[PDB]
Amino acid sequence: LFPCKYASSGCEITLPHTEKADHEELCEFRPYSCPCPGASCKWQGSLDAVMPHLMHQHKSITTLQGEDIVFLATDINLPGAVDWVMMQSCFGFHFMLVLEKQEKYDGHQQFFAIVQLIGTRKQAENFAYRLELNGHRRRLTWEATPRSIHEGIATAIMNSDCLVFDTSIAQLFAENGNLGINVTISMC
Amino acid sequence: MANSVLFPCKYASSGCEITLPHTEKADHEELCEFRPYSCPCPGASCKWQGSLDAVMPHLMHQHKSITTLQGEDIVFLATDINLPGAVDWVMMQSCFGFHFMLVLEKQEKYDGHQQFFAIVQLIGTRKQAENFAYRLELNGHRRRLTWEATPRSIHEGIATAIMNSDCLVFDTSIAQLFAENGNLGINVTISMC
Ligand SMILES: [Cl-]
Ligand SMILES: [Cl-]
Ligand SMILES: [Cl-]
Ligand SMILES: [Zn+2]
Ligand SMILES: [Zn+2]
Ligand SMILES: [Zn+2]
Ligand SMILES: [Zn+2]
Repeated sequence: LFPCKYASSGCEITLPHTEKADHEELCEFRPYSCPCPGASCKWQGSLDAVMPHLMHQHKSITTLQGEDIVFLATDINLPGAVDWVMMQSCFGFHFMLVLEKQEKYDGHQQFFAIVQLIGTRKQAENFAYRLELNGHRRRLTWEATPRSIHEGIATAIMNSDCLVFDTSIAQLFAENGNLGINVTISMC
Repeated sequence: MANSVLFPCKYASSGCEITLPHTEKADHEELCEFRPYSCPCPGASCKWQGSLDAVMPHLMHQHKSITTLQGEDIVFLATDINLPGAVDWVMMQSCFGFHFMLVLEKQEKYDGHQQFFAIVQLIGTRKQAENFAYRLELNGHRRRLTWEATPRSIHEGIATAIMNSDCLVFDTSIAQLFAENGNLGINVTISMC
């Protein structure tokens, strides 16, 4: 038996080595980290402190209001490890929209697009999101339940549990070097 | 009397004996029965060549392990997607008076990275293919991944589109989330457009 990493935050669970990694990802006593990806903010705090932190320390992150929006990522053929981030406001919540370009597999630059709720895991379960890329007679769609920012996105990226494509695919969908991602959030 | 210069059909070497004035050339050729087509089954094993109409018979007689499902909206189950031997899954779909070949391929296109590629091609011409769309959908616990495009024609083939990632492309990790007991169901819907 081993204690959870977040024991010092008030977590009581002791588990064997094999059950430890799964619990801590989903543990409630996990700190809410600055949800903006991926370097180099090291801020942590409570859920109610997240939106003010973004507003005070990440002023260039824009918000669009609506359930049905276009997240237009500019200059997607910019080389290397890039992030695009915006927030979407609907249903009384803010959602973090992230497009990340990273060399997850060696020699293969890929894009990962994912939505997170600024709120709890329990709250996140009432939502669904759709990410849709549109091209000339082409459409690529991903639909899932948004991750709570509590969980982060590193695990979903590693598991490809989000929309995954690459620079090859992106060319079908890009217009003037930009990528329009249709993001629809709905309740279930 | 000087008659005007005649042109042999571009499929003369395949047998076509008709010669024609230049204006009739394109109109005959894109209708000519002697046009050769390679075997559309992936990939390099079969060396058969023949007419468009000889294709589906070739697949029925020489590629008996390929199943044909009937209907515009089907499920293709790719079994044992995790087996190390497993490379290709092929199925035919019959609807709208045509036959469409669904191909799933597992490969390391980038070294060290195993990916699945899925695509549809029409047993027919590009012109015929351009009146269709196809949708591939993977379904899991609160997850859905969808790709929609115009079917490839068999003359163009699918190898080039796969190389370009102009098809459904996904990882072995996410394949697992969509798989049940080692099998991956792909919903395929063909539509007119
Ligand atoms: Cl809709
Ligand atoms: Cl799950
Ligand atoms: Cl439908
Ligand atoms: Zn814990
Ligand atoms: Zn921050
Ligand atoms: Zn001819
Ligand atoms: Zn053959």
